[PDB]
Amino acid sequence: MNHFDTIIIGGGPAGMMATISSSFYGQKTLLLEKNKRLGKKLAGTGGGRCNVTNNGNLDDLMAGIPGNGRFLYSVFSQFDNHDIINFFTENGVKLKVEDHGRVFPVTDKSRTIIEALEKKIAELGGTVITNTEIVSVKKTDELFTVRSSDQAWTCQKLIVTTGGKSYPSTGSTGFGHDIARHFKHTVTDLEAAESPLLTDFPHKALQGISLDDVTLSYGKHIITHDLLFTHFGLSGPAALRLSSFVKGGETIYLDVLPQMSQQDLADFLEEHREKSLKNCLKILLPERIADFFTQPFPEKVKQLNLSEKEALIKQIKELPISVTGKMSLAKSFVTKGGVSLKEINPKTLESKLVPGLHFAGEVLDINAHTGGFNITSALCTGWVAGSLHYD
Ligand SMILES: Cc1cc2nc3c(=O)[nH]c(=O)nc-3n(C[C@H](O)[C@H](O)[C@H](O)COP(=O)(O)OP(=O)(O)OC[C@H]3O[C@@H](n4cnc5c(N)ncnc54)[C@H](O)[C@@H]3O)c2cc1C
Repeated sequence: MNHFDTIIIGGGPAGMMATISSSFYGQKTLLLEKNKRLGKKLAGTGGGRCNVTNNGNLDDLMAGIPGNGRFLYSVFSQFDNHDIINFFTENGVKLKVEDHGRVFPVTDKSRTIIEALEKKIAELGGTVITNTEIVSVKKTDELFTVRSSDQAWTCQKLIVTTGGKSYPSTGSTGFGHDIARHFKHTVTDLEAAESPLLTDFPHKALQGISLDDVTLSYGKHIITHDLLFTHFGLSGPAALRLSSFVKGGETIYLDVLPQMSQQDLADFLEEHREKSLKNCLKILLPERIADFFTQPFPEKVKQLNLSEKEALIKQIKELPISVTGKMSLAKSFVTKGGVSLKEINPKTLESKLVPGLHFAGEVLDINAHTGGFNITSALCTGWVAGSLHYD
């Protein structure tokens, strides 16, 4: 029997969640996935630990989804980040919160998240067929026909959850945009968002250092968040966020101690005048950062003259960094752009052009910061798309 009430294409978080709600509402539901495994992209989020959502309040959630977050009022009125947390804990998955509201499985293993979702799908009678690339979708009368190279499936309701365009090696290569265009939907310009930065800097001096809530400035863009020094440049939220405003050739500025004024730092130094400059700074900064700034100066605080102190303080508060480029769309964490939201019903995620056609997840023209916000949108829009609505 190749006929289902609801067919979902793409088994990332949107598709898995859509399969669960579709089954929960009593639809006979089929999830088709290109890869052998579900949630291949999802599994690599949060350094492989799976940043499944964010525990913030409404203000935090909206701030975390700056690419059309407003569209989600109705979705979030039906299923939100607290429902995601509840769902996992109610199915015996223990969750924890880390910095900036980031939620993870306590196990620190993505398979904990993915297996719980599969288990729920099975328990609700959903069917999943993996290792099956869908290559065609068409609608005739009131039936969608979904085809691989090899087989055909039909349904009354189709949900497209095939992702965006970044990290195409995980399986997100744009098929959902093709389906959209086939049904005469507008797909907006697609472009990199949340892109690690390439810099011209001595990377080995600092690589692997993470800094908490430091400030990166370029023009009027001042971003305060965590920063990661990498072998090629900068990553972590502060760099990812600023990457929306730089593309190469710019000088950006780093303030490693945003909570201390230049005067506070001058007082700190005066109160530690008998000390080694590098050692006394360890209470404020990681040792490798203290090494970087203090290397060319005299060893003890009191051995610095006034010029040296002022020079050092300005370096700590305003380090110039030369940005040479940013990762391509393929090498970025999020796709900015997707199916035009004007053509989508925000309450149901149904196409305004073709009845029974739905989109959820990053295939839509919604983009968010890393830290759980894209996964939240995908899970929540998935849930809602899979739900039935009565009136
Ligand atoms: C390295 C990295 C780190 C990230 N970290 C974070 C983070 O910390 N917080 C956060 O919120 N977001 C993060 N993201 C983004 C987040 O992972 C995605 O936005 C989210 O997974 C989108 O979910 P989705 O279900 O819309 O699409 P995806 O998870 O991309 O799933 C789409 C699925 O559709 C399948 N598919 C595509 N075409 C076909 C076809 N023709 N037939 C069958 N199946 C198909 C694909 O194989 C894929 O499994 C990160 C992304 C990357 C790449």
